[PDB]
Amino acid sequence: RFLKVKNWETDVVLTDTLHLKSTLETGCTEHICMGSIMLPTKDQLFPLAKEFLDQYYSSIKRFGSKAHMDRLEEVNKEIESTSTYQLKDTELIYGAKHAWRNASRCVGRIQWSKLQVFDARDCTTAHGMFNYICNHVKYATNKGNLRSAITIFPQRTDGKHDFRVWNSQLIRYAGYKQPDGSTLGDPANVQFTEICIQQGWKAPRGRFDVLPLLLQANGNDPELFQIPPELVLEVPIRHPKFDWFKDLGLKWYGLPAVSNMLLEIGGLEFSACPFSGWYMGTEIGVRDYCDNSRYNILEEVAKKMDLDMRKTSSLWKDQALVEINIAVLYSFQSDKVTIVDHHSATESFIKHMENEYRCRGGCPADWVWIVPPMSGSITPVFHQEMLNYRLTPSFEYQPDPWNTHVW
Amino acid sequence: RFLKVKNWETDVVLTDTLHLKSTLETGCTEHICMGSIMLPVRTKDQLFPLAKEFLDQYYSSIKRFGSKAHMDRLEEVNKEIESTSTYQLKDTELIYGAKHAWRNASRCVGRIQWSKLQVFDARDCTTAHGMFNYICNHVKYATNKGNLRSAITIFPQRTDGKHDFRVWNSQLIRYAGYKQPDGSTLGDPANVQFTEICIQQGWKAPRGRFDVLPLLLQANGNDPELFQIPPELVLEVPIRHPKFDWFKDLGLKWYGLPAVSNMLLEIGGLEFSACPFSGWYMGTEIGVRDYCDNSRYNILEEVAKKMDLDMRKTSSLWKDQALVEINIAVLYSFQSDKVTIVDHHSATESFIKHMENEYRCRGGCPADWVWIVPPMSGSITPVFHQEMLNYRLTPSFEYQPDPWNTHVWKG
Ligand code: HEM
Ligand code: HEM
Ligand SMILES: C[C@H](O)[C@H](O)[C@H]1CNc2nc(N)[nH]c(=O)c2N1
Ligand SMILES: C[C@H](O)[C@H](O)[C@H]1CNc2nc(N)[nH]c(=O)c2N1
Ligand SMILES: CCONC(=N)NCCC[C@H](N)C(=O)O
Ligand SMILES: CCONC(=N)NCCC[C@H](N)C(=O)O
Ligand SMILES: [Zn+2]
Repeated sequence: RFLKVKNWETDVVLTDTLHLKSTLETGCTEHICMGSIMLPTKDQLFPLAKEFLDQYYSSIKRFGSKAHMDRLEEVNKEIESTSTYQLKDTELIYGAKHAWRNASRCVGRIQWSKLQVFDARDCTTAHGMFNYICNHVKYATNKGNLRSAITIFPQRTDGKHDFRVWNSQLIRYAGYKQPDGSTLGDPANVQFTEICIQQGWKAPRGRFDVLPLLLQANGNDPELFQIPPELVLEVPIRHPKFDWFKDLGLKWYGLPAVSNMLLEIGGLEFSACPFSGWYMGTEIGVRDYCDNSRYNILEEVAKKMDLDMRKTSSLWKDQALVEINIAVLYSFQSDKVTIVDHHSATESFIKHMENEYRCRGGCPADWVWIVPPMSGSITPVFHQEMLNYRLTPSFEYQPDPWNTHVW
Repeated sequence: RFLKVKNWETDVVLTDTLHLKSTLETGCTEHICMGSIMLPVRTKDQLFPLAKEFLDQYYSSIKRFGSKAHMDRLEEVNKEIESTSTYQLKDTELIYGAKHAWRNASRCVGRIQWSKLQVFDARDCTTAHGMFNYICNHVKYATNKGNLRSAITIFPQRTDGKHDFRVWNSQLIRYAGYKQPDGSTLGDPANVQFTEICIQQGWKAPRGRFDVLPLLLQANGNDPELFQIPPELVLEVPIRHPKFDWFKDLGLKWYGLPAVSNMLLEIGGLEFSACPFSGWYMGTEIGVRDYCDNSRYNILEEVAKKMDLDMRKTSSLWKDQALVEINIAVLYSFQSDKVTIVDHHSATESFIKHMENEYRCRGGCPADWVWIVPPMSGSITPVFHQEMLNYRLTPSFEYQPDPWNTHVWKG
């Protein structure tokens, strides 16, 4: 009922009680752990609204005040009548900040209380959505000095009028299959890149073509829009000692902006809620550049480095990986675009966990995601026991819209 | 019920039915996952079902399920239990059992090898001197002049929990650690407490950075006794780097034989509290964890200095740079001395082939992702991209508390 987690490097032991407030299910049972699986009504709504509004008023030191109870009646009356309800601005901001605070897979949560919330609930069309998104992109990018933000479009109603951003991130590169059988660009986006084409996009057919936004408003068919190029900050990748590195022709964008998730607050569902922060270097250098199913560049780099690629035991992949990652951090830093290294980020998250334990009685965390994809054990999170559980408000995955939309 | 696992790199999807034969608990519930938590006297009553389940698996495996030989063996064990409160395994069932505990070890990446295990039956042992002799023979056999061979030695099972055989060392071969008055540690900080116990028991400590510890052996519930492994039996490798000539002068070496001695082996409800086993090293165990953990030898800085890396900011990735070089050095050294070792790429690729084979022929392979993924270069190994299902099968290896915490001193 009261659980302890230990850091095996420092012996620090924390007691978790926050998990008892957990509500949603994990996918595990007493017989089987699924910790490494990637994807494990009016009557229903008031209980969810009540639970939310109680935590909200408790947070503002007004638990069981008249203003607390009045709002509970108000929302009750509103549900019983309209079969849904609308969040006050204060509640919406609180709900969004807490969805982030509760995101067990996010290592950057020390930042959670500094989130700029853009309320786009007045939006009615895809052009309106495009305008909101451009403003989000420019605000957050801030000439390289990145600031966290989320833009929140109207909540789901009958599910036949959903707002959706079809892109997985606001800014990503296209992927094309060639006769060669190979992939040009980002293989992760081949399908979407095709859906854009099938929709009219004129692909440049290059290695780093910024996809267009495919925006869906009020359940209508989605429309294409090109983000003003001048709003998309990109970084050419060079190495501080290998002059040949620049010749690899690599670049990445400065703004990570996840756009395909669903925000749930007080039982209300916001299916279009793009949010952004800034990168941890490994995301680009380890995963985007080196995953076999991504730009998969280890072989080329290794060759430029003249390493013995004869045998795995020379660790040539590991050598190349380090250099690639030095280059990413160096390039973002030189151009003054915000980026965090994995050492710095994980040390932050350990401090965040400790704040959260003493202030909230816990911090849900998914060790499988939090531990960086390179140099795991030389980062402090590797040695930290974590407990994973689901709190609400939350960000949730949702099915790709094209598998679900009826044209 | 069927459960699927996908590899996100290859899109290969596998179907698990084996988890259905899982009995023990995981520590997780529908409301909480404890997948990253390090550690999350039976009655006649609960013993015969444990025996039956085991013997039924054993007899199936030899294609004799339901045979007369099968039925007579159940009856014989049953009678032995009612009559003596326990039972003895046949040598064949012991071997099968110990191979299976390894097969079922979800935190072990080396399992492609499970069916090649030399089982040394030490159930006739009665004294700590007898244990010493069995352990020397195991170490010599397994070492094999550098061409390492997996082995396990199994001492008598638990009876009333008052006559336990225990190896107090956590591994048969390990280096001493000494806490200094100024708070620094000399040697391996992981073994300070055990080292202190050895010294109190009369060990004369050389007090250097790589002193091989003495064995502390408990037979039949008696107080443990100290023994020195013959030095000629302890194979060691001096660590040097293929391009960095100053690496040798760091003064590093390690031992070739990893041999876990503190686990409990359960087979058919029986409990073997002393069952040391050994295989060979994956390089990262030494070069990442034993050398670079802050709480172990902690050599990252000194290596980084020697290499003259920019150490003023973490974002130069100097730690990551020194880590790769150290791990190159460990693999280079073991290879050069012709001592078996496996790199993390080769090891994890083999594990994926093992795991897929196991799904096809066995219906599953319990695996603990947190432990299987190596502690450097995680995502450039194929295991990182592999969904895994973790669940508990018997026979099995289990943790048990350190014996200095539970032992009744006779004096
Ligand atoms: C400001 C700096 C931030 C940093 C450094 C950061 C870091 C990360 C990283 C490294 C991941 C793993 C992503 C992956 O491997 O694909 C992640 C996941 C996640 N982040 Fe954060 N993040 C930041 C901001 C935010 C913000 C502003 C939000 C929401 C408002 C957020 C919500 C999430 C969620 C929900 C996940 C899991 C998403 C999934 O399952 O794909 N993050 N974060
Ligand atoms: C043949 C070469 C082998 C290799 C390369 C190998 C590899 C590994 C590694 C890297 C670990 C994790 C170690 C750690 O981080 O502390 C491990 C754990 C384990 N291995 Fe293997 N192993 C091998 C042989 C064996 C054998 C022969 C057995 C038993 C007969 C065995 C049973 C186990 C068990 C029970 C664990 C979990 C240990 C724990 O929880 O501390 N392994 N193995
Ligand atoms: C199968 C496994 O769950 C999967 O590869 C996970 C592992 N950890 C991860 N961690 C992060 N941060 N991002 C990821 O995409 C993944 N992928
Ligand atoms: C807290 C966490 O579970 C702990 O550090 C684990 C993580 N993964 C591991 N993996 C292996 N192979 N060995 C270990 O000691 C650990 N330690
Ligand atoms: C979207 C908020 O920012 N979080 C973050 N740093 N990364 C989120 C996912 C980005 C993805 N891993 C990528 O490498 O493009
Ligand atoms: C004992 C069977 O072999 N297993 C193995 N390779 N490692 C076991 C533990 C060794 C430990 N990680 C060490 O670094 O000494
Ligand atoms: Zn679990």
